[PDB]
Amino acid sequence: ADAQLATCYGPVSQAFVDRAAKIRLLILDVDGVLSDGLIYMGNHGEELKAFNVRDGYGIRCALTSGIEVAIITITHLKLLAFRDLTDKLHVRPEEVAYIGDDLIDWPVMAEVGLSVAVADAHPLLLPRANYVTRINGGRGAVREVCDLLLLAQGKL
Amino acid sequence: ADAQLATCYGPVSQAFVDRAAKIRLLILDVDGVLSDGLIYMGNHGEELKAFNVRDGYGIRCALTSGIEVAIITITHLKLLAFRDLTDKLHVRPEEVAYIGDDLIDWPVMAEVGLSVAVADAHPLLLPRANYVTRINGGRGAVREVCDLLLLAQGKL
Amino acid sequence: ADAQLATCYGPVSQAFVDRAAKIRLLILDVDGVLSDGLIYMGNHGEELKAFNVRDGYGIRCALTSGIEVAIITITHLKLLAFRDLTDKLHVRPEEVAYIGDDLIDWPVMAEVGLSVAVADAHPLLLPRANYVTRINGGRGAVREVCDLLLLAQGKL
Amino acid sequence: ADAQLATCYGPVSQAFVDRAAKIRLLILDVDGVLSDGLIYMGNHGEELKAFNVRDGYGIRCALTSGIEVAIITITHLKLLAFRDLTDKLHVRPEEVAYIGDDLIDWPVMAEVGLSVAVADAHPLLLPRANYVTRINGGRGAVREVCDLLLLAQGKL
Repeated sequence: ADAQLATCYGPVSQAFVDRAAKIRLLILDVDGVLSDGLIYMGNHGEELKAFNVRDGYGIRCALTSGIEVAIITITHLKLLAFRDLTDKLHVRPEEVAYIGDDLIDWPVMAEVGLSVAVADAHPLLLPRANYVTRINGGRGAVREVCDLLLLAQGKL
Repeated sequence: ADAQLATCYGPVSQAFVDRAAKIRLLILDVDGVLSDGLIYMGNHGEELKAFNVRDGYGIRCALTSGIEVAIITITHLKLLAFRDLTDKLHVRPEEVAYIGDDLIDWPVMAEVGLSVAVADAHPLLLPRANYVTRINGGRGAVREVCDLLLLAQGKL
Repeated sequence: ADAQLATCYGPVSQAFVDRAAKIRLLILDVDGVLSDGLIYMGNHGEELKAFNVRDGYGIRCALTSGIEVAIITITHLKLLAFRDLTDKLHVRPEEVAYIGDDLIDWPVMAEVGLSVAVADAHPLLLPRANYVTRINGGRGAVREVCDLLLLAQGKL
Repeated sequence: ADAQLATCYGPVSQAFVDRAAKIRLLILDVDGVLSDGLIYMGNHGEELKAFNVRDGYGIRCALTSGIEVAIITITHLKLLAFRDLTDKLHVRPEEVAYIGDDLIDWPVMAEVGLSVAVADAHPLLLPRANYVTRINGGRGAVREVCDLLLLAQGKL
């Protein structure tokens, strides 16, 4: 049924594997998923964010492996924004994965075939996602999902 | 009496719940509560701080839920500064919450209905606060309090 | 003899207390003691460091409590640099504390009455110091020492 | 045979010691080995990285101890880039050490006498390296290797 398949990130269920093997669009939040969740503001009007290098490679593998990559506000940049893309790309909801970190992402993660919460996501989001990563946001959590998707699709 | 009520952050006492259910003004330090406690100084005269994105949403929920938000030196920006606001807003001390991280905040946290110390606050502050968060400063500790206040007030 | 005295940072020996109660000059490295040990370099020629706000208050308490504060390269800014100050301030070596993080600090920490290694100092430095802090560098380790010195001197 | 030799970083095998005692060229990735793996991008076109101060000293010891230091894209700056240097420096592969953090480094770490993965390297890289550090990238992992190499060569 839905027992454990070993990965280098720890075991996953067959349910998760059957979910990830249908995925063709990966939707990613910025703050708390690709970034540490911090915005580095300065007195001189600066605003910085920190993104992880291992993530950008994970995104490139997925992109060249046939997984589109969208950054909810190169790749393609609430409830309705998700619907505009899936129609614009003609992708079915079962075929979408979503990585978020805040409770304000739940209405979209409720429609996607594979909802993902980063390890240090908002506590109220963790029981809702199909999968909770082992890596924190901005620390390679997106790479973790990217690797698991390619594994589930026999591409890695 | 004052037994445990489960939350997604861990249990809290009924005492804490009875405290948080009266709160209408949340007072927040900057350094070590909304920031990592670090100031990023550069050779070219820059000074930066890092604030957490999950916190800003927690502040917005509280603000739209009827909790004012003040940043001890949009929102409203020692012992006397606290008294000027509470008079200016006509709020009673029992109805104020305070999140700090340093021992130099104790005289104000001693007057408020709900004193809060962040998880990694100064060690000498932790035994004094009504509540110690589970999240570090600049990592979502303010969001933790914001969520607990809305829960205690039946707004979440 | 030299048994344990409880502090809010954990126990210390009477030896440490008898050491800290003679201290009138605290010497502090920058990198890895007041900073996270990181230098934030940018393409546009920037160089940044991150210092902790709880540390600056610890330094101010010590300064107003009668402990001078020197930053080995407001306060007063290898083996010989230490000797120039102690002569210039007429302070005796038994009366000096030193917080470092790297093995290149050992010849000076060998002469001071109270040698201190931060919790995440270079592994080869930890067995050498009179005291190892509980807080990492750039995370309040200097505040920890500052508080312990004032306690040992009955000023806190 | 290949039993444990105590170090201040924890035990290492004699195999590792026999490996490190032949090393004359240390090759280092940037992202995730000397840096936290983060790139700090700002709205105003900035890009920053954070390097560790304890690492730069480790590199200087190695350099003055007879270990060249190369930064795969002062020191000397995929599979073919490695081969160009080893020919240009007339160094034999058994005599090269490589510190990486991502699976895209494995073809080079497969040819070197001492392959090293940082503690928080990509999970798929850890079973491949001759050695896994105890320190994370950008936190002194390069210093750890630098110290172990000098120990293995009787220079420390």
